[PDB]
Amino acid sequence: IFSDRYKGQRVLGKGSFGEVILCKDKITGQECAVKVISKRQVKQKTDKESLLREVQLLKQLDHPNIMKLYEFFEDKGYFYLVGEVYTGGELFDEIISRKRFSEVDAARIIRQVLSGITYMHKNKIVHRDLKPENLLLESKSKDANIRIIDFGLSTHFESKKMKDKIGTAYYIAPEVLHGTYDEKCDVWSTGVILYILLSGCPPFNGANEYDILKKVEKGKYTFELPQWKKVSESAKDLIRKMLTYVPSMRISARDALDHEWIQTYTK
Repeated sequence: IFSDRYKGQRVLGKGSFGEVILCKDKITGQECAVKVISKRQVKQKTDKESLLREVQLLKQLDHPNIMKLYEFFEDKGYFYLVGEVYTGGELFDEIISRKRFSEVDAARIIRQVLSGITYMHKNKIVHRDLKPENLLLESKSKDANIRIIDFGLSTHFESKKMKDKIGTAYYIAPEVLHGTYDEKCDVWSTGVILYILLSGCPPFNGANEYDILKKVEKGKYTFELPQWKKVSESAKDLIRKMLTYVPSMRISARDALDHEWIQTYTK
């Protein structure tokens, strides 16, 4: 059980499928993060054994750009996912706070996000709901790494979130809206993130969730806004390759990570 391994402290905040709380290991004293997925408000999309089968694989997975999952617990009331706690906060909050944000800076971010997606794709894990909220900074350090949270949770878990409805609509893939989605959906979301890091504006706009989803669904976007004239043609080529409507025709995370822009604008 959870009580035999970790002791609960303060509430760090609310996540996707439950509340996050700071917990300490009862033997090593290491501070961890626990996601309390309430069985009453969250439904199980998969069979009890297939959830544990994936969790077992997730525990073995280690990469510098993905949140490390330590252990999983389950009772008659909740579900407990214990992992590495990150102190740097939301990546976008750090970007906004900066004095200057160049193409080199955005490539450093997207190169890190793609490496992370490439690893989970090689290990048959999908995100589906990838957005800025799911991009955390490891620590408050100067050269701190980006960590992707909530990977694989969408596959096994599914409630109402009106205050977070418009937030998810900007980054969602058209196939996900159709119903038939695969791993390609994460490349589209990274495309939206890349588009916003370069221009500051979402490629699919609207005053409400429906208006945003309709634009997402039609799949048409432009490089018409004045901020796109400063942006290199190589970056635009990558966004074009990433926001390809047909998922079959859409380029993979491995090939997206292997682009002229990613290579030249990093190391």
